[PDB]
Amino acid sequence: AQIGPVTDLHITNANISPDGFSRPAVLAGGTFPGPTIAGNTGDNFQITVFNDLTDPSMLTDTSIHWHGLFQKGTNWADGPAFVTQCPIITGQSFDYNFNVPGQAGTFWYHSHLSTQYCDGLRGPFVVYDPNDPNASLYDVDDDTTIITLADWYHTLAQQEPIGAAITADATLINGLGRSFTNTTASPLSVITVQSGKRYRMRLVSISCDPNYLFSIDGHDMTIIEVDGVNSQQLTVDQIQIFAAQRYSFVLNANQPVGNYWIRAQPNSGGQGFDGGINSAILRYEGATVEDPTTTAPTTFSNPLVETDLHPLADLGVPGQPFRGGADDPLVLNLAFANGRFSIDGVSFVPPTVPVLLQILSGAQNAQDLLPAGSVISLPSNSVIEVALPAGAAGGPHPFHLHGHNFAVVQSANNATPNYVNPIWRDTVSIGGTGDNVTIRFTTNNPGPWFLHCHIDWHLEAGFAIVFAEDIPDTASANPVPQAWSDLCPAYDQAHNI
Ligand SMILES: *[C@@H]1O[C@H](CO)[C@@H](O[C@@H]2O[C@H](CO)[C@@H](O)[C@H](O)[C@H]2NC(C)=O)[C@H](O)[C@H]1NC(C)=O
Ligand SMILES: *[C@@H]1O[C@H](CO)[C@@H](O[C@@H]2O[C@H](CO)[C@@H](O)[C@H](O)[C@H]2NC(C)=O)[C@H](O)[C@H]1NC(C)=O
Ligand SMILES: [Cu+2]
Ligand SMILES: [Cu+2]
Ligand SMILES: [Cu+2]
Repeated sequence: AQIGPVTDLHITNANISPDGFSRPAVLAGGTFPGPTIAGNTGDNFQITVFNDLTDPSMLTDTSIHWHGLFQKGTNWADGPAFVTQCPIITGQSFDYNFNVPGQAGTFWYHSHLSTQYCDGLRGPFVVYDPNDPNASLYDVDDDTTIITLADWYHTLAQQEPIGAAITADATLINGLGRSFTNTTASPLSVITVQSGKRYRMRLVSISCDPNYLFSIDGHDMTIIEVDGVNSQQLTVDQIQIFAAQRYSFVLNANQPVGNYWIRAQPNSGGQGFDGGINSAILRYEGATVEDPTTTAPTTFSNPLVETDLHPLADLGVPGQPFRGGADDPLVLNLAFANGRFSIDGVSFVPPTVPVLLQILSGAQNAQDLLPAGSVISLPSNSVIEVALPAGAAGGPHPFHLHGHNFAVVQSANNATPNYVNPIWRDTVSIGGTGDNVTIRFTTNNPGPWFLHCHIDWHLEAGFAIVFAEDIPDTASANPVPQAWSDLCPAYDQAHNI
């Protein structure tokens, strides 16, 4: 069952063995991934999060972010620790009470404290559209058509040794998959379809790090949604999906009744499909219960290329059609050295007082805000351009902006900008050396919004800044509930801060 839009959600520790290897985890709703939280566009979500964590090896504090939901007027509910709140302490609960006007699509939720989401606190979040303009393109769209892609580690996130390379031990598709080393024939996920029907597959990367090359043997995939934004139909046979991105695609169950491999190849960790790693099964009703015998092609015919995507609606691009053609044109210097990332020379280290609380307490310029150099003000009602030139180690980096989606005026691996009809999305690969991936948006959402790489290990190592959007109107725009005001006193008392 899906839960929500009004629900409790308990965060617990438990052992799980999604690839046959038992380890403790941090779970929402007792499962990995967590249960789907769902409602309809415009609904009031009230997710009362109960922190029941007791194992300090994965942190007993928590905070949850609702990835891709704009939180307009509810910045306090956004979830990034020390940006919009202090964490919830164990034995306490907190109602994330917000609305989703003007949004409908495929989202997800995850811990936003340290690297805790890697330890298991991740799940889908779907906002259905009763009047979806794409409704006639498919027959089935429900919990059985959500496909999550996850990296899974045998080493606990807090226990990843300083100075050694971090790679995953298994790819999990819908929570199941096989380990790259010491592979055992643990159960694979099965996605079931009926011959002749069409499915809205909601593909969600809940990755802490790798991107995946996703395909389904014998089938192609017609993209209709990108990170919550309806797209024109784009047929592809492979999707490279970066951490935190989402696509909806129509799967036409138009192949012979049978079994077909579902493939998700990460860019790090195990390469290939030996022993059934990196795999799940598409099974038609009436097929024999056995593994597929299909193969991938050597070369895919129609891979997704980001510049091929275009919005379904006439979204355009704000500003003027040239580089720097914005009210506030920015170019960030994104770098890595000696174990830490930096943005414009500053590595992000979370502050003691959340940025939002600093603003509400009267700190009203961004030079006043801690961490020094990590908070950049944005003016209200303005076109913002942010160029994100790649080159920093550990790429390709998927950058994500809270509080907003954005026009992708320039994509990876293509030097040509598009000021006419690029896709809008919320998480974008900044590509490879020499690229100049560039985003644009308008500032109509007062509050401090995190901008960061969504490889969680890189966020932890400092690859982030905060955009303090319309500082002057932040307090009036975002009235805070008493329970939010109680978070930092409770946290600081528990931790002797
Ligand atoms: C990415 O595009 C930005 C503009 O969006 C470029 O920024 C210019 O950089 C030069 C120095 O390299 C400055 O003189 C200009 O003032 C900047 N803004 C302009 C012209 O609008 C940036 O160089 C590009 N980066 C890469 C690596 O291609
Ligand atoms: C590189 O990106 C550019 C800009 O998005 C792409 O150019 C567009 O190509 C389409 C399809 O032929 C044309 O309708 C548009 O007029 C082009 N726009 C611009 C601004 O040139 C281009 O196709 C991409 N390159 C590749 C190889 O996909
Ligand atoms: Cu987010
Ligand atoms: Cu990164
Ligand atoms: Cu985030």
